[PDB]
Amino acid sequence: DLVDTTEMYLRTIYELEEEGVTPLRARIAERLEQSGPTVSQTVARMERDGLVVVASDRSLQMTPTGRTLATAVMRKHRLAERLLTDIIGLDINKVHDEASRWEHVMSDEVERRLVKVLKDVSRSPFGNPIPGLDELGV
Amino acid sequence: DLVDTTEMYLRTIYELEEEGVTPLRARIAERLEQSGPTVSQTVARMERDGLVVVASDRSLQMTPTGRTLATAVMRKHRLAERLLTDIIGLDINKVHDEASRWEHVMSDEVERRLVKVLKDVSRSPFGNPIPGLDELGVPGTRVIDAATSMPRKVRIVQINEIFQVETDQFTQLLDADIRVGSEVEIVDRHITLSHNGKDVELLDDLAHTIRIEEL
Repeated sequence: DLVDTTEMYLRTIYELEEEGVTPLRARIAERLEQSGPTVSQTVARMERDGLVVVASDRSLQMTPTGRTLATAVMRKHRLAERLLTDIIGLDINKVHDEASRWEHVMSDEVERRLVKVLKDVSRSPFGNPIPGLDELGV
Repeated sequence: DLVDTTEMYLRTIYELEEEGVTPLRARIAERLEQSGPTVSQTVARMERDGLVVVASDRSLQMTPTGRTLATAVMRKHRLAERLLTDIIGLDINKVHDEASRWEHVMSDEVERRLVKVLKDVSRSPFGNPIPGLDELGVPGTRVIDAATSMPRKVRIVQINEIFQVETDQFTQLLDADIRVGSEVEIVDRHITLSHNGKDVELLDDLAHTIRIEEL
């Protein structure tokens, strides 16, 4: 799915960044169990969409819109993980894969509601903080 | 997405059925806001998939498999609706659309949990009863599948010793006090069962028949 794929690509990139890593197409490939030609196919579309630029050093620099989208997707991913552990009580071992799905179908409206209902949205159950809360308007 | 389109088509047929409407393609197309030609291509694709048959009247009859799936999708959809209003507090005017997306991503694991965390899952906030709860287990899973590579504790739903030809481990099980209703640690390694200090590494046939459900 075009958007879901792109949303996944940008979240992955965002993570690499978080990990102190350089977002390289090869990294995304092996991180997304992806085939190089495929990552190129996708990044290429993403580039035409103005979401990412492959720096002259062959690294991936997310354009401002790209980064805003990556952050939104990460925010939703983490608010999903919070709901899943805090409220639903889903197995901690199942929380991440479930959240990677929900990140594509959770609306901003649900996010704001969770910001209001969750006890703490500072960080995900996994230790990383929840980005973009300000941009959400919460 | 082929899967998501099918789930959506199946849930749509379920709603028309539930509304007392005939599941006709023109109806589904109107509902889904898709052209009749598209729904035709999708339903044909679903027939080859054995999910539906176009009856005499040109109505769509869901085969037992299509109905089982339609029911599951309608179940996640409504449980998502109860989660959205009962807990998240999402504007009632936005609960339907949100649920129609969430129905495709919610795992059964999340459903069994919601059933435990929600106050009442009889019907949706929209009046319709929540289907397939019995089939959600809210029998079990053949321990061969459920047996995770991680030593997890579960609950014996059924032993199925009547279908068993190899009675070798019948006492092995009794000795380890492993019976229906027993919480036992299962893990993939051959599959071993664990209870009352005694372990029971099962063989193929017993693995395919002992059915466990999450505690």
